[PDB]
Amino acid sequence: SGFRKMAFPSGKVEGCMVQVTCGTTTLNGLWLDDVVYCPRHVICTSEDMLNPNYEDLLIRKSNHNFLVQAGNVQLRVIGHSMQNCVLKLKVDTANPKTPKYKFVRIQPGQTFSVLACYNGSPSGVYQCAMRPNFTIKGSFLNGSCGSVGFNIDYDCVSFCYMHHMELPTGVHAGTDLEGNFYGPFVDRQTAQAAGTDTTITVNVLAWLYAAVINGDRWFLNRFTTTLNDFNLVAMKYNYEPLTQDHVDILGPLSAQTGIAVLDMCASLKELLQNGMNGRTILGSALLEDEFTPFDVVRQCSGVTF
Amino acid sequence: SGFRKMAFPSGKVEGCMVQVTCGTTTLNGLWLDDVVYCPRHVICTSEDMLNPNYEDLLIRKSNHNFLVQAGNVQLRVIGHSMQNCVLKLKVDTANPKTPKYKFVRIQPGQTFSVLACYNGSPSGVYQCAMRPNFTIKGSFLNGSCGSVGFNIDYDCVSFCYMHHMELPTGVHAGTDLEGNFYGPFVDRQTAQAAGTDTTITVNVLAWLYAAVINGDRWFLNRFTTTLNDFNLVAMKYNYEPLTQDHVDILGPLSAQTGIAVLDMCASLKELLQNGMNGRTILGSALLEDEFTPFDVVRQC
Ligand SMILES: O=C1[C@H](c2ccc(Cl)cc2)CCCN1c1cncc2ccccc12
Ligand SMILES: O=C1[C@H](c2ccc(Cl)cc2)CCCN1c1cncc2ccccc12
Ligand SMILES: [Cl-]
Ligand SMILES: [Cl-]
Repeated sequence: SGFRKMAFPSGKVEGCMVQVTCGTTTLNGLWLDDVVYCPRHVICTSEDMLNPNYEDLLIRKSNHNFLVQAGNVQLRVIGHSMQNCVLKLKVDTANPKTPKYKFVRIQPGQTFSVLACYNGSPSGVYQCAMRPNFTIKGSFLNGSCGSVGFNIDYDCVSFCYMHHMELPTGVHAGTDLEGNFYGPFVDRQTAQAAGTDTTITVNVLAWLYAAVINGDRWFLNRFTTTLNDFNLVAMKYNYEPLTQDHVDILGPLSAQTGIAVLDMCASLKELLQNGMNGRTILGSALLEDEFTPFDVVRQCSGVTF
Repeated sequence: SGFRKMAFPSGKVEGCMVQVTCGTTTLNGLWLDDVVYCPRHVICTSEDMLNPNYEDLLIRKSNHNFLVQAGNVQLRVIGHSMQNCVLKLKVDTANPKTPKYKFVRIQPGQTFSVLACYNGSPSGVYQCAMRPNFTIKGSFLNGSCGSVGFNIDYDCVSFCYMHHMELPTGVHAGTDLEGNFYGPFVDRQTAQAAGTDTTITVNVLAWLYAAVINGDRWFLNRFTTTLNDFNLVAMKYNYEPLTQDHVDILGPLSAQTGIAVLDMCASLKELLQNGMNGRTILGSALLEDEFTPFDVVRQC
């Protein structure tokens, strides 16, 4: 019993974090085999950030302009290249702690663990979700750039996020490990803002199933609805549309609890229109949307890595 | 910016988790140097739990009755002893991944990271607090016994909890790493029930200071309170009494934000009275009590 915001064990990722220094800027790098990946903005001064020509700024840097430190050991940079918004620093030593890994680009609604790092040292791990507006509601301070997001799929670390910036509202923006930004964000000091966000409907439904698995049923009702009627309600309350794929993905949770997906949609519909009436669900007075259906199944079944 | 329930990186602890088997029962063990620590109830059957005599049950066991598996490698048990409610299995191999560590017994209100494990393999990490009723609201299933709670301030892992059981209300009870249970709990199947739980006042105050640091002041007011009037009101909402120690511990946060502890107490009193009025504080519609003053300073 119990239901917590649970992150993946971070050990396999901790053994990859390094400190990258370029001029006066120090941020984090991900050392996988003989390559250290980090945000390309590490080469920029504050003035450069206003209108950077990254190819031009990078051609001016040599290998010895990049100081990479792994623990109390300096790594020798022997090559440098850019892939989208990520800098790849070829180092003379392969990381002996390199885990089985892949670079995966996630979709909005998908959750992941963030290993927040400062000066190449892991400080904490937390679970978050890629918002529908492509930002993450992370917890990051100055020096956190280069911190990564990941999932573990069996024995393989799937790196899905690298931290690049904080937006004016305090939310965060970054790239996948191929350097492609999530969202319409750019690595330049210019006016940028998070778009209006919506609630991840399939995740709220998954969390309601987790509450039922954990013994909370007050929100259940005799009613059912259709996908079309429910999607009308979802649109009204800034909830993401629920697709037939979401319904299929919720099938296992529906079978385990005996509550049809559209039966749970009718509970959600009632919660949106009436509130909780002074009640809580899994210790929350708000509908939680940062647990996917797979996270609920994994936590309520005890999947190990 | 941002404020998340943040756990310590678990790598240093993952390299210590092992699987311990005794007869039909399999749970987790913590392998530190040449000793594997695990709940002594691993030596029991379900029928032994009503009134077990652990000394009598343990004297019947030999080293080869304990199977310890670290990864895909079997460790040889060469000694066994009991310390309070923890079994210490001396193994023939020291854990090469043993981190710099200490055993610390924590007080209610303290927080720690839990590395939930099954069959000696880590499944997830989450942040917990030792409740005033000495239970933890964990996320644990059958097979999670032996999973540990810890803090990692400055490269040293401070192990503070080892999971032993789930109580009838779904909350959890365990011991420190010396085998002393937190709370009036025993590793025996008996009516023990969690006592009525209360809110960790000093932690709610710390979290309100985190919200002020992060730019939220809507809940502040022009009032102050005496410490005693605060406690009289606070107890009426099942909040823990705030002591002078708690006031002293909140000093750094009070200095950083410029809000005196008793002025923050006045705001808490008003929040308890009025609710949030459709507003949130650091993404929460409830007053959060699982961040200590130290956690707020560490994160903000
Ligand atoms: O956002 C930035 C800066 C920046 C500015 C513009 C562009 Cl396009 C990219 C990056 C670089 C320094 C780190 N930083 C931060 C990143 N995360 C959390 C931060 C919390 C407080 C203060 C700064 C933070
Ligand atoms: O509480 C127990 C059992 C037990 C019984 C008596 C005594 Cl004295 C100690 C331990 C042993 C099996 C594991 N178990 C559990 C521990 N954590 C979460 C559990 C979630 C669901 C089901 C069982 C759980
Ligand atoms: Cl900069
Ligand atoms: Cl048992």
